[PDB]
Amino acid sequence: ATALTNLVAEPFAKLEQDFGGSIGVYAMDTGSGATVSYRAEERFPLCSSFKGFLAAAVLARSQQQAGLLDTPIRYGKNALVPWSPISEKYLTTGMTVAELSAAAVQYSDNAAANLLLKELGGPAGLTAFMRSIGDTTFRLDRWELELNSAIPGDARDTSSPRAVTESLQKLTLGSALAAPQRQQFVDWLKGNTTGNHRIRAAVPADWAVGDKTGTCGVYGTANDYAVVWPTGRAPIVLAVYTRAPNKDDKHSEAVIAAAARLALEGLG
Ligand SMILES: [Cl-]
Repeated sequence: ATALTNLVAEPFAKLEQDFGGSIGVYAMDTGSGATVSYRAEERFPLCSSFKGFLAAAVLARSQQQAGLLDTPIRYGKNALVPWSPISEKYLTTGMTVAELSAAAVQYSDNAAANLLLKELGGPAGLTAFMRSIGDTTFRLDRWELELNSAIPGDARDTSSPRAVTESLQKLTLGSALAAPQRQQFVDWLKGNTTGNHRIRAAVPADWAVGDKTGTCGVYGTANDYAVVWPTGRAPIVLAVYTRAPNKDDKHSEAVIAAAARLALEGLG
């Protein structure tokens, strides 16, 4: 007999009542194949969380373009937008593709992400990479900062928790990328600095976690996805996304962490 998904769902529903919005969750245990799924196929805005997949797409390109990662991109002030703490620091010099990738992943640097999008042929180039690995859900249409608008009903710049988790599994654990590139993505995710109050807050400190966060700043819309390696066990991949119906609904990192905890604990 299969899981009683209504019982697995109940505490997510309770969480979203106090939150005042919708929570989307997908978690997969790569050892047992067990899953937890709650609104897992609903669309939620990506916000900054596209930057993880961006770095993977850049790593894919590097497989066919030797020394791409160590190539400096030297930019003018038009590259710059707010929430770009690393790229602003190197305006007078430039940054390598690898430095930009690390910055986008680990500091959620906006301008760095736009610079790397340009390398891939824009938002459509990243979406095309995601289609190449069998993600039919992911769509990035716009650039920083417009992609954060998170307007209710807009499908642009969204994915689902399930598609996010599936794609993350393929890229970090599966062989979608070559081994050095796969390990480079995992290392960038593991060094994220912005996720300490989200999925990481739900995971014992001694277990390795790599993650990427998103915070649109409107419509209670924020997220995190991660790979989690419990010591001596098969890794877990999971995604937690929120949204809410009013522009001024607050996002909550506490809700994200609680949803992560519920998801991780529900896995068979
Ligand atoms: Cl310029």
